[PDB]
Amino acid sequence: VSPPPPIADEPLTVNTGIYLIECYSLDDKAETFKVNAFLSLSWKDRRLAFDPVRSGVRVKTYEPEAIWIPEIRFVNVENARDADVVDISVSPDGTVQYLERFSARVLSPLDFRRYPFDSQTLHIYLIVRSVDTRNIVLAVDLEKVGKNDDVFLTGWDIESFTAVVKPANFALEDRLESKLDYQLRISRQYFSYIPNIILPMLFILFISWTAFWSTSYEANVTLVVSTLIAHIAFNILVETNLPKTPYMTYTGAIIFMIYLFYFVAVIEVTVQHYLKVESQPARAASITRASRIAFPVVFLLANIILAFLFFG
Amino acid sequence: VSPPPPIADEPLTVNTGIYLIECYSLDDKAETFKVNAFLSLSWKDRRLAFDPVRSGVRVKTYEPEAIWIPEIRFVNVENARDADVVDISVSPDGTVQYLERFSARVLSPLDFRRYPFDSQTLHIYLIVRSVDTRNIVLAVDLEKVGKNDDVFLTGWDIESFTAVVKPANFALEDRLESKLDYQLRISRQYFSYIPNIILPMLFILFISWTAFWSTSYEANVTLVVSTLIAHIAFNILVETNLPKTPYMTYTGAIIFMIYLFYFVAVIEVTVQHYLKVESQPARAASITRASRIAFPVVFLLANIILAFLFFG
Amino acid sequence: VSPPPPIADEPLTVNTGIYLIECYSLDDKAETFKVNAFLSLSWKDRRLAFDPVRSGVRVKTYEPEAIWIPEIRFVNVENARDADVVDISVSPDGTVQYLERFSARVLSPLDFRRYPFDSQTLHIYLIVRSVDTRNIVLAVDLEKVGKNDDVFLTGWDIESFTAVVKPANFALEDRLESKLDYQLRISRQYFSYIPNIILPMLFILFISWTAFWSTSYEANVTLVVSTLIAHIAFNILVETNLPKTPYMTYTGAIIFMIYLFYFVAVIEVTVQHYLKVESQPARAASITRASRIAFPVVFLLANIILAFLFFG
Amino acid sequence: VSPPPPIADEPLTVNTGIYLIECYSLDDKAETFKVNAFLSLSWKDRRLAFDPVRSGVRVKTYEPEAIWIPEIRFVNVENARDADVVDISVSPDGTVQYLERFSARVLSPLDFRRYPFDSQTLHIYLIVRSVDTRNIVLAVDLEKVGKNDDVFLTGWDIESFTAVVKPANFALEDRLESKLDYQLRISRQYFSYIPNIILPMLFILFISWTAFWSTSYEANVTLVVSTLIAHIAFNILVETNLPKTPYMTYTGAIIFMIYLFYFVAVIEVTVQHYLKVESQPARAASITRASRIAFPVVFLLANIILAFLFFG
Amino acid sequence: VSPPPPIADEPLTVNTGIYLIECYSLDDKAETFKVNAFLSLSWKDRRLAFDPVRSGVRVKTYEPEAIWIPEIRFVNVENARDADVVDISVSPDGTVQYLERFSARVLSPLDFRRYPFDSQTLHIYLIVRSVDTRNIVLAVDLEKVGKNDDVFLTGWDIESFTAVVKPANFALEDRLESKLDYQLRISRQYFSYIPNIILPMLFILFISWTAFWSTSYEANVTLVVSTLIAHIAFNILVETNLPKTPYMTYTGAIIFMIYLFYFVAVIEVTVQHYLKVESQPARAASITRASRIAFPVVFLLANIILAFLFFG
Repeated sequence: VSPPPPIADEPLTVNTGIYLIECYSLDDKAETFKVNAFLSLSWKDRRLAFDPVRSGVRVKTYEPEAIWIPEIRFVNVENARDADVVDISVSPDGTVQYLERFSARVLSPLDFRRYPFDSQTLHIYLIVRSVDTRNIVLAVDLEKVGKNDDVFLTGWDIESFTAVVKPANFALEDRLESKLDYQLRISRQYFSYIPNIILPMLFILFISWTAFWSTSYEANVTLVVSTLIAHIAFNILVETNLPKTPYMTYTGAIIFMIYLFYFVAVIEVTVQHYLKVESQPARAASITRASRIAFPVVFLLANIILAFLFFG
Repeated sequence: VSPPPPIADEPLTVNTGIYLIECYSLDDKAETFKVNAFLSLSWKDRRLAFDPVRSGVRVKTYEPEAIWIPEIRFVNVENARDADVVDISVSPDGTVQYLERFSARVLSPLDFRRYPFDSQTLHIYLIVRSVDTRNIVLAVDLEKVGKNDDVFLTGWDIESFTAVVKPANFALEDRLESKLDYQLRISRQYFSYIPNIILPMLFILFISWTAFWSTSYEANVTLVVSTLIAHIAFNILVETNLPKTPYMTYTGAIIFMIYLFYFVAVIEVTVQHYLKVESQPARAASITRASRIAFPVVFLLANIILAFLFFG
Repeated sequence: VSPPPPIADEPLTVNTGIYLIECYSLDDKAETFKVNAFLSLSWKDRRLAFDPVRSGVRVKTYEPEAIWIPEIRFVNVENARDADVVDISVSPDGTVQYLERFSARVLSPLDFRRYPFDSQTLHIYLIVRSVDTRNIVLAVDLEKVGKNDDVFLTGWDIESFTAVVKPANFALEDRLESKLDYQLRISRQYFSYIPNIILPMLFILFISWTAFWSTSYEANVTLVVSTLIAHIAFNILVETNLPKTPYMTYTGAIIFMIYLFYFVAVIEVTVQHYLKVESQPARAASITRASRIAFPVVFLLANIILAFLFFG
Repeated sequence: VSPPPPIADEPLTVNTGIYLIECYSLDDKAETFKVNAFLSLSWKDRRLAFDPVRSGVRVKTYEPEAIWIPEIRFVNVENARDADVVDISVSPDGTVQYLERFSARVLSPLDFRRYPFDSQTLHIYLIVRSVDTRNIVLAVDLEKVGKNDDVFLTGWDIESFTAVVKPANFALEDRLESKLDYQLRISRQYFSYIPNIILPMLFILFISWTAFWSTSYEANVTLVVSTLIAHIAFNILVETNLPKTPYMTYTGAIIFMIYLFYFVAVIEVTVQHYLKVESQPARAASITRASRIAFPVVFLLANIILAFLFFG
Repeated sequence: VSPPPPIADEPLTVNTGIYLIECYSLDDKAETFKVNAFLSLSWKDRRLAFDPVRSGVRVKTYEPEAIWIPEIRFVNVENARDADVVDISVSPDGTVQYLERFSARVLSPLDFRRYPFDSQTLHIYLIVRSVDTRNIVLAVDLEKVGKNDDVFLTGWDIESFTAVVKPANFALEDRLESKLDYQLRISRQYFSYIPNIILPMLFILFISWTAFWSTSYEANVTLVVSTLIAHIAFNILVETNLPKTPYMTYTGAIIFMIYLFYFVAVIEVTVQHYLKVESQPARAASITRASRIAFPVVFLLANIILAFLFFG
């Protein structure tokens, strides 16, 4: 409970490291994630410390009592992290080693503009309660920086884990102490999205395109409208895992293009039937033969252009 | 814990400002929203203060102990805000500067009568626990009024942030102290709603309108009824993000008009087939040619009238 | 903490009033509702009071300390109400005025037998912890009875607010103290339910009824079965806001009648086709012409009878 | 806080009774239920009691302080029950009467093998913290056993309420004290399930069976496959209230039988068309006439056998 | 509160056992599970113990006060377990026996690659707060190891319950104490999944395969596309209980194969109609007769290969 000793007149640089233990519940649509980890705090001090004179009499005279505990808080947590003290340790320089285990919810924005093939970057910020009898500074230990015990996140490939200090810039003077930025880069495992979402949609569209080899108006109308119904049903099927998104997405563009193709093919069928009724068979045949080679080429080209737009 | 000093006999005007840090979870259908922010309290006092005689001996003799803390509460919160003290500061006039970080849920009504192109106004009210040894008054600092650190809300354009005092009017005398009103104006980003909701519905309706170029009764019946089924399915698809609304809405009117158009087109098809069977071909042809130009014009006109009704 | 003074040997009649501030979250299917309100407690006493001798020396010698606080509890709350003391006041008769703000969940049964045009009655019960050194009695102040600050509940018309005392009848002697009954009458705003639920169902049924003007068996079968499919889809669409109900409802009866009508019209179509095949054209024609005028009249009559059954 | 007096060397038999006040939220699929009730504890004692010598001087010298409170806990509650002390009372034999109000969640397994016509049996178990200075025994008072104040549970008929003591059999010696078993028998009100679930399914199946009076292959195929689609849609409609069940159910069997009937009728239609094409009209006609009387009889017989299997 | 006595200089081996009482709420898609159980802690000690000299004077001098309580924590729990002390007991060697009841949520990963016929293995880890005045060691009692009181988990067959110690390997020295691993093996009861999911899908596919016995293009197109729609609807019906899975699954493969078969059968129907129109009847007939025997054989073979891939 004693104040930090200002004998050097130099800011108390504090070195800290967060050690991940288990990361689950990446609720995409909600933009949060559960985190269980080990928070390692270890500060340096000179006065009210002890030089090596105890030696074997007292190899490490540990203090159970809470002394000079640097009050650090997350800035992106609705509710303060869980507290569970594990162990304490002192160095022959008087520097205390503290360990704790906690469970938190962190609010980090997610960007789904390339939903199936996207890479996120989860953020955690650290702030320190700055004292008046001395100046405090947060630093990150390069070792102890953070590791995951070879944990795995379901459907994500963890890529790095990096700490970096940065000014608060919170427009408050006593709130200008530099904050810690814990960056966790992840990449989605996209393989199963192909056979689970992409291929059946193309299958339904290809099934509807068969009407360009048929002359029967009734059969063509049934094909195209029933395939539109199947498309809408399949969209209802796959929206359950798609997060709620008020901006343009790769997959949303693809869906819009598919609706537009359905409209254009109903138009083609109607024009062919009208021309046949008004007795222009050569013209009907030419339009349908043209459509045969024209629909898939234009679908391919539009997809290439969409992909070069969304993926650089 | 001491009482405010009544040496001026003049109400203790208290100046306060809420600083936004992160606003998320605008649950539309629920009419609440999560808020994380910094609450800055700073009152003035004359007695039990200190004039500048300490000077360099004590540039700012800060009081860790809680003195003259004005108990302020939100009036529109189910549960009291989180408490996390950050820092304290004193002025050479004895005026204390207090900062805190909190996380709250605020109950604000939302009006979705122009759902895709609407603008909301989130409200936060402040009340003060009024003491008996002195009179207290809440004021808002024009500076420190509130800022968002350039935060962004997903799918919303933040427009202003304004504080304004107003009488409680809570029909209770000791509850007549003027309250603070924090107004946050937002505007929805409507672009993606167009290709996500509006266009495919029109596409299905236009697809159903093709039956006015066909004579086959069976094909016409399949077209119109299958397109009605597709409309109902698409409504099931898009209701998931539409909030539960017990009043008339722009989009609800549009949906009702589309159901009515489907009914009228089944009627047209039936009348054409009946006239053809009863051998009035000229009349059948005239009705269908009329319908060709009559359905889209009436749809356009009704939409113009609906929009001039809902948007002034 | 002192016991009530038994100097009159007469029960301590306590007068109380609940003042509504904000009522939201009327979760119909769950039969609860959030309530934020002001609870005003004010008891009378003679001993350990003070007559008007202080006068201007002490116009109102208020007691911050908690004295003779009547412990009152709700009986229909899963978890005790929130506590937030606001202010205290004393009368020159020694009678204390207490105010508080709270947030509660109240369990009240809802009766949806006339779902679109129903009127509910939310209930709140008050009980008092009865002491042994004196007798306590709960009364309600006619003024201060309760008001809503002109609050509005979304989709409901608030009608009255009435307090009434009634015996507990809880089969326990020390639990026989009369309880307070706070009754809040509300009426649903039914207008938007018409164009949102009722009309499209009738539209689909009328669309299916067109088969009585057609001779083609294939077209008739498509009409009637596709309209049945559309009915089921629309039911899936509108069940999302309908509360889970294990008893007969007006709307449930209507839905059952519509299923039955669909069955009877498939039967009519089949009988007409069978008679035509077996070469009884006059009889087929007579049955279909009869059905033309017979289906809507019987629908109208059944609806009148259903409504006189459910609405007196 | 004093220990029970061992003057008789005989176990302290404790008599208790739970009085129901409000039972709601029977979440079927979750196998829990909310309970609000009054718990009445009343133990007997001889030493540190008082014989009738006070008389009118002290008709009942009540102890506000907590003395000899038997610590009883539920064994089937995730979280301990709510605590709200109401009143206390002493008998001229020194036996204390205690009352409390609580709100709990009880984990009781539900058996849905006869879902529409099933009867459940909710269970509540009581355990007592057994002391070392004396032996304690839990008994149930036949009067005070428990009543419901004529409460009603929505969609359930409450049948009895019975207490019964039974050995723990928890394989722990200090955990061998006999436990109390509170049994609440309920029966479902099945009437509305008939017109809400059962009849429309039969209506769709009967509608599909009409194809045995038609010769047109196209119309027969449309009838049967569209009715299959309607069946699947109606199943989606009614699964919302059906609890998640990993075992065989009466209704699940019925649904499986209906799918099988649909398969067999597509087979019948295909065989009739094949025989007609291969020019065996007598045989086609004989098969279809046979199917006419064979499908409903076999449906009836299978239903009788299913019901005698599931309902003894 | 006293420190463990270091008179042997030998680590304090502590023996513990978890006794299951009720296991429910195996939320598959969430990878957690509720657990209610009895935790039995019993350590050995020599100093500050008592040899058998009390005898009948004090058969077991029990200590109500908390002495030498080994602080043990779960490592895979978001929030610490519930605490409810039941009883305490001492041995004539001074070894204390402790019992407690708790309610926890345990985070264990689930592997659904063989979803209908899979076997899980729920894990619980134990850690011990290691003290500085002595060395502590966690051991598991072979008896008292854990039992379930013949509890049953709905839809799962409990198979074993085994304890095993293992090094932490948490990369922290003071965190290197060996941890306990409680392994609970379960197997799913798959019977009802057959008639509930597997058979109706095959029924719809077999229904679509009938088009290889028909020549009518319109009827064939209706069969195949309506059966595709029914497949999508049935998938919507059965996804509600299937957990969200970002990897390949047996059932997901089966669904993909069924979509592919639907595509190939639309292709077959189109090619037959094209050849008939272009007047190659022998070739059309040969292709359709080939398809008759070729579709089911290839379905069978692909299923065998899929099953030998997913089940060794």
